[PDB]
Amino acid sequence: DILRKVAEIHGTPTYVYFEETLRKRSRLVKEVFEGVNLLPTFAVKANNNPVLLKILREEGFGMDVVTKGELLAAKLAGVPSHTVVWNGNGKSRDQMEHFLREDVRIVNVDSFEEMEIWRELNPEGVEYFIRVNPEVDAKTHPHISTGLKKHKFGIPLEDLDSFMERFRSMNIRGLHVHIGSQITRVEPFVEAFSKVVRASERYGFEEINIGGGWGINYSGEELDLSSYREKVVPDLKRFKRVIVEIGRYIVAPSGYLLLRVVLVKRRHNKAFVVVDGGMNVLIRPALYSAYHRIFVLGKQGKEMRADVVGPLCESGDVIAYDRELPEVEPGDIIAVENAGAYGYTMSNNYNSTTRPAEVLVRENGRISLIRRRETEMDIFKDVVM
Ligand SMILES: Cc1ncc(COP(=O)(O)O)c(C=O)c1O
Repeated sequence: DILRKVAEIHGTPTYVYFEETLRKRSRLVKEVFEGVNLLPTFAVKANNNPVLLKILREEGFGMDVVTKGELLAAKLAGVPSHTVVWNGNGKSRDQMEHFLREDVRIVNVDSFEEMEIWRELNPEGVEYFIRVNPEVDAKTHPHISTGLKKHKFGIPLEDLDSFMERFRSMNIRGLHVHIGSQITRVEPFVEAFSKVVRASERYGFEEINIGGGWGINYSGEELDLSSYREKVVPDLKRFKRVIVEIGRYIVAPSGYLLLRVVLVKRRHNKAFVVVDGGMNVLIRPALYSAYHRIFVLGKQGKEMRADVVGPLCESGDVIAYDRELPEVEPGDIIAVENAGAYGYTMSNNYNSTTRPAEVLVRENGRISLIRRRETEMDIFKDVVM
């Protein structure tokens, strides 16, 4: 009833997060690294609601931030600035001075050009990690490999020497590697990390930031944590500090997306269950094509086959394609699972729609609104007439 409870009180579309899941998954990540001197951080890009970030701070997580905006979410969540790690490929001098005024002291440098700007400021107390892109076996994980050869981030790991030649003597404490997202195989991590750890040992670095990217079960895949703890963690044990930057694995399962069915449109062979939010609420299915399982609150069955689509005047405004479902009726509620990451953070106002509400079901059972629903006036809040 709990999910319907929330829809009755707060309406739809509404993301609903469970504190219990957020704490258990964050504790699960820490436990994988038992034996390691870990500084766990949460990737704010996956979910920036400060109420959820406060829960993660209580669980011992710092924050991986990219923008001023992310840094403010951390501040709103009462995160101590010495547990913030700053990532980014477009750090401007203005941004650096701002981050320095906030006492951020851990920076994952993306390029030679960024490092030259840091020297012109020459801040004291800042620890730098150099983002590197290890070569990953092209014929096996072809998708992680070309991203780490063609994407705009970091420097090739083969060019680390060229970077250290120019910048030696700055407070460079280690390397940062982040190889991708939604990874459920352990081998890519073992391959990339063994190279980065080897490189770290040549320079004698005592810290390392191994990024994030752990995948979740969207349609049946699962990252084997036993295998990961057996194959990856031992290499990490030497370091005085290991930082990880986890987003999706922690927050995605904590969230559902609730949508009310407006009508069920039949067209011969096919059926379109039209709900009250689409790509303006959850963009993943139309931008990434990711698969989220769905279900109907209070109903089970397989008598209908349908696409679940949004109300927007756009062709790929689809939440779910070809799913078996019970006989859906207008007014039913569809719940989309694994909606807690890259969900609200990618919501928008396309077709002059309003952004969804967010609610938190606390461990004590209290249902708390943590993100009100945009009004129609909110859509035009910044128009200057
Ligand atoms: C540098 C960095 N670290 C960690 C993460 C995210 O990983 P995920 O949410 O897959 O854990 C991101 C995501 O963009 C990132 O860019």
